[PDB]
Amino acid sequence: VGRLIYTAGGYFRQSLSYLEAYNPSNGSWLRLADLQVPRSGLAGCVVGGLLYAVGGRNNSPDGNTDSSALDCYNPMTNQWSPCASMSVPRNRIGVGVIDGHIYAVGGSHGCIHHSSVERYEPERDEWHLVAPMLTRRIGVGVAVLNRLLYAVGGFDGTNRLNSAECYYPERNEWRMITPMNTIRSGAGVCVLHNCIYAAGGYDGQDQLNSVERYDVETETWTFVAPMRHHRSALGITVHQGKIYVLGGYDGHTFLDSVECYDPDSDTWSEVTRMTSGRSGVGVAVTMEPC
Ligand SMILES: O=C(O)C[C@H](c1ccc2c(c1)OCCO2)c1ccc2ccc(OCC(=O)NC3CCCCCC3)cc2c1
Repeated sequence: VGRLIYTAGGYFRQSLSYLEAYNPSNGSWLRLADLQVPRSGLAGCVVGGLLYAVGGRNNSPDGNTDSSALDCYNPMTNQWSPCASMSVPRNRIGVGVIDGHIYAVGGSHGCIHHSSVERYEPERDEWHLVAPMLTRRIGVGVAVLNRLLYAVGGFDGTNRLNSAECYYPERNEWRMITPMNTIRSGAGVCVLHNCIYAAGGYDGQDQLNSVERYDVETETWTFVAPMRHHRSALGITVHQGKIYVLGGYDGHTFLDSVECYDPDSDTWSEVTRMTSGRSGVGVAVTMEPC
């Protein structure tokens, strides 16, 4: 009990410093301590009850700087602290957590599209590089299932991608998995039960509302119910057995809508609205603040 969905950063006209937290139990939203540096295209994750904001870019009227930052937020103090920075800036990054360690995957730095991957150790406040992916990927979706790390879709600098790959930590090795049915850049990617879900994204032409899921046992991607809204660069997380998607860009608007997927009924329902429309947010779940 007492866990909240946190949304950090994002983009609307410019990159944003907002930290806001939604309580699915009573519908409430809390505005919390701003990020020190506004960022979009960042990823959020949680280790040991601390919320981490990783990478992104600060888009401002007076410049656009890609971020190597790792900042950590303590709900007990409502304060952000700087952690050790990554080896390179990573805009439109994907992250995943295995066994208390944060993996930062891919992302862009200027015109460079990274294949490189690095691993953070909270107990040592240190980053170290691991094996790079087989494909350069920005706007990549990353999730962890059964202590394996998945990198799904993205953009390699020339083509948007339906391909996907799996990292095996004990061999420090990446291998291709079955590609998705759909090209998706900027999808929301998460894990629910034994499947990796890829929701929305941009296929090169239109923002998508389709959702597909990868069953690790069958190695197949299957479509599930589509979302109510087309969305790319959306926030995504899982909480009490349901997927929550937040925000994104639908082609026309920066969405404020939050939708919830129930796998048992295979339905999406609109559950709340963010305080303002935005895309490119980092999302993660941890205990209530204060
Ligand atoms: O396919 C690609 O080249 C990359 C892909 C993308 C680029 C251009 C697009 C697009 C999607 O579909 C909307 C119209 O053209 C992408 C993927 C992930 C992102 C994550 C965060 C993120 O954070 C800043 C952000 O939200 N930017 C927003 C305005 C500019 C468009 C990008 C989105 C809205 C941005 C991401 C962008």
